[PDB]
Amino acid sequence: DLKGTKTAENLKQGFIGESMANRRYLYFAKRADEEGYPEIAGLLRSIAEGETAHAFGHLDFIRQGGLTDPATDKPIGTLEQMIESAIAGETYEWTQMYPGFAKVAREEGFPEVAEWFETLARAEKSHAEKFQNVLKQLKGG
Amino acid sequence: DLKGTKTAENLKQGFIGESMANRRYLYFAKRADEEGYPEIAGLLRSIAEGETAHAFGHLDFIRQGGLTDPATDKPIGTLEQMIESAIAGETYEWTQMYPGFAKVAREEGFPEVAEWFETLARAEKSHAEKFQNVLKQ
Ligand SMILES: [Fe+3]
Ligand SMILES: [Fe+3]
Ligand SMILES: [Zn+2]
Ligand SMILES: [Zn+2]
Repeated sequence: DLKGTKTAENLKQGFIGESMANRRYLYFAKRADEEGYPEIAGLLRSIAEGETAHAFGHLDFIRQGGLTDPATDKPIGTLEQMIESAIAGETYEWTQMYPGFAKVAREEGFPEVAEWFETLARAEKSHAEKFQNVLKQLKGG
Repeated sequence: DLKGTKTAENLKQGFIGESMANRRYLYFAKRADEEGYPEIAGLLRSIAEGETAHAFGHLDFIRQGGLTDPATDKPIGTLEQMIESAIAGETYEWTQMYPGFAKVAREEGFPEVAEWFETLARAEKSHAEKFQNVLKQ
């Protein structure tokens, strides 16, 4: 059983890092695209595919071990549970996280960032609603 | 400049969350694919694109606000700096992180997971080497 072990925690941290790596490399690739470095952009994109394989591998061990979603601490064994995890995360983001981030940004004098956080808050609310509709489809039959 | 502000930290946390969301939704989509729910799989994939836009937006503000890479705490203003950040992260992973994870996995009685971490350790080393070769240019 992996529950409660350090390995369980390391699988979680491993997933976080790999997720960030893929986003970072694809972001970097756009800069290489812009400047005319197709070889470098291509490498970034290919290595990014590697980080995807790594992240999914971590999730397989987590799922197969009965561990929870690194992002929501919710089970992800079944498709229904996966959707429920998506809903939980999106709900936290639009009801508390992004609104809180936006408030702090305004308070610190960064209205541009605040507006970005507010845009995202509304976006995650829409995502949550979309996922809830999917859950009703699955559980409804 | 955003240095030293709470907003700086929030941008970092937002980036991490959005990064995880994209990986999670694409992973979930594979299950929907397998079970025969193309519309649900498609929606997950489309929402995942939304999370990509969010993550990149966070990085834009981080880069423009004079902040560092959420994963390595290194500057990412120029392409050169971006590659250097990739190298730093990969180096941390193959020299310390994954080997350490593997040792602990073996000690706790998880040889299969340990082998996985060892596979990744070798992979990250290879990644670091490829990036370093690109650093000249
Ligand atoms: Fe990796
Ligand atoms: Fe998002
Ligand atoms: Zn979302
Ligand atoms: Zn790598």
